[PDB]
Amino acid sequence: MLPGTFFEVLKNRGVVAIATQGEDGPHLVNTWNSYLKVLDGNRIVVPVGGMHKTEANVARDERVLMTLGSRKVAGRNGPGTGFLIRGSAAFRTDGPEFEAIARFKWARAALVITVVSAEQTL
Amino acid sequence: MLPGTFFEVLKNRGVVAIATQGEDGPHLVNTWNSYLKVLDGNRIVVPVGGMHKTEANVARDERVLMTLGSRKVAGRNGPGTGFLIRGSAAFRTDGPEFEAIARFKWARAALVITVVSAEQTL
Ligand SMILES: Cc1cc2nc3c(=O)[nH]c(=O)nc-3n(C[C@H](O)[C@H](O)[C@H](O)COP(=O)(O)O)c2cc1C
Ligand SMILES: Cc1cc2nc3c(=O)[nH]c(=O)nc-3n(C[C@H](O)[C@H](O)[C@H](O)COP(=O)(O)O)c2cc1C
Ligand SMILES: [Cl-]
Ligand SMILES: [Cl-]
Repeated sequence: MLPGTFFEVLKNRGVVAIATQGEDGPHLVNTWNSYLKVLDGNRIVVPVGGMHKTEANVARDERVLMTLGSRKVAGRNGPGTGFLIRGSAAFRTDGPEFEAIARFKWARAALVITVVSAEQTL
Repeated sequence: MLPGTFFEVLKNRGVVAIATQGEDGPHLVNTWNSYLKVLDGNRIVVPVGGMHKTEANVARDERVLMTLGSRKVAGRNGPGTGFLIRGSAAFRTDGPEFEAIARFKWARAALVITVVSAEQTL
């Protein structure tokens, strides 16, 4: 399951990065720390406004990488911390996963990441 | 050159993300906004402590992506903005490129990103 310090990061402001595999190289997009909705112990849901290239990539290769952190959360060896998340992604336009982020009226979909690993990298 | 909004983001707290092409898929690592040093119109330097997998990737494929942002900097549609940087990476252990981040006593190298494009994505 996702660790306690990860939830501490989610209580603080920051830029989340999401990497996917494209045809000619990686792609990299963003969301905000506060926009992530955790379901169960292994699902993270992100509201999707754009992410057209990201969605195309996920459709061909479900594997994604996600990073996030905060200067304001104590890490393993000093001030500040962050995480590398590895997981499989899918997009949903309806159902409970979309409803989890439906408060964002600009959302055309939900990006659902099923987390396989969470590594505290700082 | 890099736009003024980019420099304003650098003056604010945040997590930077750097994506490279690995053999099996993307790799994704981090630094801090305040760690970045802009050398001229199109070079950004990052202090390297770890980044061993990242360095190996860059040796195979120099192309990199970088994202950064801040809630505290104005975007197109209100508060909050960020950037996607596309460029090529090189690692240096001496010269002005290393001297630029030498204040970090833990730095084993400098990661020099030569920016091809900087897109404001919010
Ligand atoms: C700090 C930041 C937060 C962002 N938040 C979102 C978001 O929550 N959802 C979204 O779809 N795009 C968000 N964007 C824009 C995306 O990063 C991306 O540029 C856009 O969705 C287009 O994706 P694509 O290049 O895969 O087509 C954000 C950008 C930044 C810089
Ligand atoms: C918020 C944050 C800031 C980081 N800052 C640096 C940094 O400035 N330089 C560095 O080498 N690694 C930094 N790290 C660790 C790297 O992201 C990465 O995990 C480590 O360098 C190993 O890289 P590699 O997987 O390419 O071997 C930071 C991690 C986080 C979460
Ligand atoms: Cl946030
Ligand atoms: Cl910072």
